[PDB]
Amino acid sequence: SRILLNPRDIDINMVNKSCNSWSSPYQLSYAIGVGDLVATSLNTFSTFMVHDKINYNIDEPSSSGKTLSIAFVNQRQYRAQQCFMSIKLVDNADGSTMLDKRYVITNGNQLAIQNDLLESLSKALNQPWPQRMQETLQKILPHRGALLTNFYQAHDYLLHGDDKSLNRASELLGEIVQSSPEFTYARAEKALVDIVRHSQHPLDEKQLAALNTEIDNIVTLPELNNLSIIYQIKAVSALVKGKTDESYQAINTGIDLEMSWLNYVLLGKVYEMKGMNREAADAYLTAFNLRPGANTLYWIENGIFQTSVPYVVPYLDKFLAS
Amino acid sequence: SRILLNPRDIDINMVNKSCNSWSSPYQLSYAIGVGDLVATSLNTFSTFMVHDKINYNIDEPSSSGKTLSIAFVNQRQYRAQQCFMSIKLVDNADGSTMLDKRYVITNGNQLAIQNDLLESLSKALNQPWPQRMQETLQKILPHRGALLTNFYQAHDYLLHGDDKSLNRASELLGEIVQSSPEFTYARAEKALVDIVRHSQHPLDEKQLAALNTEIDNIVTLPELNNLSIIYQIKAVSALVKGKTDESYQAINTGIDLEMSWLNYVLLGKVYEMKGMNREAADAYLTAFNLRPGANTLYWIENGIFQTSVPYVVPYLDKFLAS
Repeated sequence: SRILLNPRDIDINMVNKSCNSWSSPYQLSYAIGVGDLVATSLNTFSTFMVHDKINYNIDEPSSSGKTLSIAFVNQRQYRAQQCFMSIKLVDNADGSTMLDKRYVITNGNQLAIQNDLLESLSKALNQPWPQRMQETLQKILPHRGALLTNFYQAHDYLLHGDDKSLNRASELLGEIVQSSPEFTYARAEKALVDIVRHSQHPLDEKQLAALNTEIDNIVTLPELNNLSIIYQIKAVSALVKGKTDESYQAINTGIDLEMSWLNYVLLGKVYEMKGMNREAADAYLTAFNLRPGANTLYWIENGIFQTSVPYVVPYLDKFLAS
Repeated sequence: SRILLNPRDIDINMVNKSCNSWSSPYQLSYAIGVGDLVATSLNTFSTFMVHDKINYNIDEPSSSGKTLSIAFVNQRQYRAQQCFMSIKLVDNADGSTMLDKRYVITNGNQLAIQNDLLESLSKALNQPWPQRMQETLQKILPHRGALLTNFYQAHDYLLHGDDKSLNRASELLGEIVQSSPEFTYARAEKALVDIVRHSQHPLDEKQLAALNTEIDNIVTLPELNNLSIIYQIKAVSALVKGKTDESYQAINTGIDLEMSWLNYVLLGKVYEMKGMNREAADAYLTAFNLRPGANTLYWIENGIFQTSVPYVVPYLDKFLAS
């Protein structure tokens, strides 16, 4: 009956989301973005397997050898005092604390704090960060500090995936693009969001041609070479056009560049389009493993086209019911 | 209470080791070597996590989404007819068979069969093999077919790890080296075995100087560049000399090149030498995850120097008792 702990399997949890009994946007979408970045970085660039459980409200038995916990903590020195962020890495094999950070976030220092956490995690996990990871991080985060809060907000809206959330993400990204023309990645993320929005509410012919021209210009930009986002755009554009082989090629390259819940959802959608439901279900279960919860389920059920969890993904249907 | 299956966690099992109710060397050490190669290849070169349970006699609950089963099957067309090897990959999420092979092994075709299995696994798992993996496989296996059976036998003796087994491995490798001077890897594996044998039964001054000269010549050979074995030799040689920093540097490079149970045992031994028992226990638990059973436990408890599982690795002590 014994379940063996795996020291290279890590869960990320969030505790006390309601610092002031209420939420609470700002520190929270930042923390959600940090959690996603840590999970994606380790999944892509190390032999750790990370389950981002930030969006997962259930506690179940798991073989995770380590747990990274993000908690908001109030010093209670006066009413309505801002919480600080506590981040702890615990080894579940013996209960020891490997990393214990207290972070005060200041609407400006988000990248510096994140960098400190990444440096400390590298030391605690005996895990140097490879060159491609360091280069990628330089390209996928805004360096104008004033824009960070809204960038993290757009990210959280993307995770939610519904039409209203994507509409707001596109708006936020459009503002960032205007404010920071050099931050090419934001232009690419906005095109990805916009193609998905087109699948939700189809553009007229003129607007579609404009979006397609924008995609064409983006995917050839040399500074976005070697980023998963270009391949996500190529994959979603091909899915929309029903070009199955082109989408399959794109998303597998995207996955090499970024092991993320979203890339596995997109691979699932390609497999469904190919008439391969078992392979689709396997990709969707992978996505759910990487980031379990309502956000990933929303994308599985609704992203690009509708997918029946009972029919296409019966293991997950049964799991969710159990 | 639900445990979520992870589609990127794979166990490898062996069924019907006693083809003729008795063992049974030949097909068995080949199958053990194939299992180890598959696990190490996927662990090193993909985002799959593989648990090689070939040496593990217990069935426990696990989150493994897929199981690769090696089984010996007798056609029973006449008494004492040789078994063939059945290899099946099963998806535990739905019970579907992903790969189903029937292999007749002929004292010659071991590499060809293994290549077929690796090609088929690449297709079944949507997992292309990277260039470094293809190059490595060309260097770590003998290409003189007549030597394969004994090479796999030496490998199994290495896994066992006790003094008599290593003595026999060294002998077998010495014969291979004489028969195949070009197969430089065998010379490196023999030096690794021989340094470990020296930790078991120390060589006199003259013989130690000869071994150290041999190590010096081996580690500079350009064709063994980019192979974990050179770093394993460097790490074990430094451990024997009590050079902790040199050993730590070597084994971490070795791990980058090969995610294997043996490299994590060696990292554990370095951490113990550094006075870092918690980090050692974590490395040892990693090794046990990669290849659970008596062989890995033997190396944890006895490799290079003696290690108390109750004191140094209490989680594993308790697990084994539970």
